[PDB]
Amino acid sequence: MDILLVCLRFPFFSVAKRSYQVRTSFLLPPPSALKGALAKGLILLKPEKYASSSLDEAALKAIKEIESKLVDIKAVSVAPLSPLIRNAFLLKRLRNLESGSNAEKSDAMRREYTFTRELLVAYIFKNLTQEEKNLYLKAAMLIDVIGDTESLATPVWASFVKPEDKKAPLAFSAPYTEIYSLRMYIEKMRVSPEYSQEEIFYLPIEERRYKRIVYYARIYPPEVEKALTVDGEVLGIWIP
RNA sequence: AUUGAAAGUUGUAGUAUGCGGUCCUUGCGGCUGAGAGCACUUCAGGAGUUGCCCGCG
Repeated sequence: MDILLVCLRFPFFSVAKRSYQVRTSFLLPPPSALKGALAKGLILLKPEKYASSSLDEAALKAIKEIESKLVDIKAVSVAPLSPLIRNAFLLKRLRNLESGSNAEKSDAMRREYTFTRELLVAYIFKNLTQEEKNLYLKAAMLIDVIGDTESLATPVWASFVKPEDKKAPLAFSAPYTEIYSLRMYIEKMRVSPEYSQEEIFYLPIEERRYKRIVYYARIYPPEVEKALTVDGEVLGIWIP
């Protein structure tokens, strides 16, 4: 029973919903992007068998393997320790994917990014063997980008720390299943990547307007049976 | 290699042109550092003294 925990320090992340013109950025990074990150890491480290002729097929099979290793499909969780704010940028973003209008068209479009000092993400695994545990620890880092390419991400620390069955208020994100069982946020973040499913997610951020933008901070949901300790601070977490 | 992948919010643009801090103006006129005033009053270069001493055109 092991859980990877890696903290990423990034300027922005621009992963967004299904939307036109504006790509409505997620309030917190989705499980699908988090799974794809270590899928890319593992296919980069060992292309001996995880890399196939089709890049899409190789990524999809890596995702299948990593989700088979996950205790549940809704496993990865994030910690919004730093404040979450949103800003809007006008980007050239030529929209030539439309059927027609040649290729010399320039539609000035507009997008928004999410600013946050840093985040922590958890990868819960079951009884992974050391011969692959070292490889997965190596793949924990090398997560250079999350979502949009311009949204660089830098993992500074990554480690394997056991929950030890501590008691603390919930801090990590969790699906909206036990929170209903016991300022409440409801979202949908596309659990698995879509390739040629969606479940109600509780979002652990609340509003505190001290400045112009209200941004978000800890809502401190109730106490949970499982918790994780990092640098002297204990944070709640739920697993199936 | 994350609904991500391809992508300039891009190229060209003088706050610029003529516009006296300008023309007249006494720091000007009158004005005793002047009047009174002993370097004065007392005073010996003074008292002693053999050109000295010998001499046949």
